[PDB]
Amino acid sequence: ACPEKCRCEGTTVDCSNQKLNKIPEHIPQYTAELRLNNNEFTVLEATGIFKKLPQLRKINFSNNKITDIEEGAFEGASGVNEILLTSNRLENVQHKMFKGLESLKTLMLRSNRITCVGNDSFIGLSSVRLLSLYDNQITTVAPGAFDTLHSLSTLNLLANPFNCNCYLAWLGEWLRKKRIVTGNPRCQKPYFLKEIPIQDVAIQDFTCDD
Ligand SMILES: *[C@@H]1O[C@H](CO)[C@@H](O)[C@H](O)[C@H]1NC(C)=O
Repeated sequence: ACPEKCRCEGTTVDCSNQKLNKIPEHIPQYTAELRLNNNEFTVLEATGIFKKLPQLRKINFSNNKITDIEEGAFEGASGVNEILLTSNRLENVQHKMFKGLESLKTLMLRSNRITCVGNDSFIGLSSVRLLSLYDNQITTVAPGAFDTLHSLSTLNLLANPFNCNCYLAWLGEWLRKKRIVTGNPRCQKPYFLKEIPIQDVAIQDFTCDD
């Protein structure tokens, strides 16, 4: 039976535009797509309702105002292929956020507020083949931040204020060596390299200034 604020058409449970804080009460066991987008979520809490939703393959959190995800917001979600977090307020990532997503193939993180990627912001997501970081606020990327992601084929870096200082030298190399679609991200600082693709800059000009 359909949860109160939602709409249940086939195997999709739609809980769009409902001014919602918390995931609705009795999500039917059969469900395959849970839509939570366009609500007002602030923080995703540890839930374990995903433990008994073995059919769920997609979850939509687009267009909320999520600042944090607690470890185990996704406990037992071994089935899901894609979670959409596009348009939210995440300020960074930690693998802890995604404990439980054993099969995740798609992670949309587009249009959040992530200021940097960590040497293990994405540890353990060995199955994702598309990760979008488009339109965030990323300044650098620690070395090997991506080495973990063995399945990765499309990584959208575009629309971030990359600082091409000595700290981002390595990303240049990585980009030109890993045959992986990125869109061709461009340097935003320092002034003399603005709007030049990262991968293009000579090893000599990455020079964080003393
Ligand atoms: C990145 O390298 C390892 C691998 O995850 C990690 O333990 C370490 O904290 C990171 N390096 C530094 C210097 O923070």
